[PDB]
Amino acid sequence: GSSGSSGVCFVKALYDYEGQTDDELSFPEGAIIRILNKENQDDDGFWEGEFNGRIGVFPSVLVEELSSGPSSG
Repeated sequence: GSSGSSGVCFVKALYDYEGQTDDELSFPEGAIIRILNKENQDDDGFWEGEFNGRIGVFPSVLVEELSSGPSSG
C-alpha cells in the first residue's frame, strides 16, 4: 500500500548547474530531470531527482516545470 502521490514530475534546467559536491546534481543548460522526491519544508528547499544515471539534489530554482499544454501567450 503506502499510496500517496502517484504522478512523477520532470523539469528542465534553465541554466547549467555545477553541483558543488557529489551529493548535488550537475546538468548542462537545458537538461531534463526526473523528480523522485518533493518533500522539502525545513531544509533549504532542494529536491531529489535522477539524471544520466546519477542521483543528487538541486535548488529546484535553476529548473522549469514541464506542463503538457501549450502556453497561451
